[PDB]
Amino acid sequence: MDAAIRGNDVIFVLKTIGVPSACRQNEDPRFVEAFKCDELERYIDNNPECTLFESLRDEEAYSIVRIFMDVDLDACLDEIDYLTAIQDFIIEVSNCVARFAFTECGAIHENVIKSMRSNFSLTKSTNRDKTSFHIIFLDTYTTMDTLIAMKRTLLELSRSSENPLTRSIDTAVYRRKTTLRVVGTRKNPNCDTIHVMQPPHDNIEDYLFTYVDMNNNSYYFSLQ
Ligand SMILES: [Mg+2]
Ligand SMILES: [Mg+2]
Repeated sequence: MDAAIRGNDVIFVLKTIGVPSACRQNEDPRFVEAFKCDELERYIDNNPECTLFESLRDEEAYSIVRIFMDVDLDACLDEIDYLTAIQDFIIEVSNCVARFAFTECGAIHENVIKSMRSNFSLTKSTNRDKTSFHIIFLDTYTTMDTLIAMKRTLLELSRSSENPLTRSIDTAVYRRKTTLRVVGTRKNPNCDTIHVMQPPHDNIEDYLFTYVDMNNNSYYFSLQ
């Protein structure tokens, strides 16, 4: 933990793709709402058609986030290839982030490796025609500007890798005002596929990239 780094338990969600700036700013409940996690879980239960997108509420004021990736393989994998690819993916992505943190962020390389590999949540999209998931490194924190600075590094990783999952990292998600679709909710009123939670993580806070509650196991770094 660190005095200079405070947490966040207020989750800001957009209720559709492409919300105006004016509607985010005025927080029109038709388009956006801030929730505690228990409120968010209840809202999802009570709104079975919802399409929810987590976003930083005021990233000029506060932009601490968990490292996350949106993996977009528009192809099907054999089950065993997928399991092997996930494990190799974790190694490749953690090595890549740890090197960037070490050289660009004054970070402790082994703490990035350990925090990333030891605890992460995985979703699985129900679309069986592809291999889509979101990953949250629950205990590895940074700033959104650091993720933006790391965008080309991840792009180059996705180009050099032989791993089909690493190759499918969607680096366009690292940008200002970005969104991550909330697990269990739909993308749009016309597509009914969802991401489901995966063991061993079954609480919604484990699937949110703006939920920040560090403990001494947590590790934080940012651009130096
Ligand atoms: Mg995706
Ligand atoms: Mg994507």
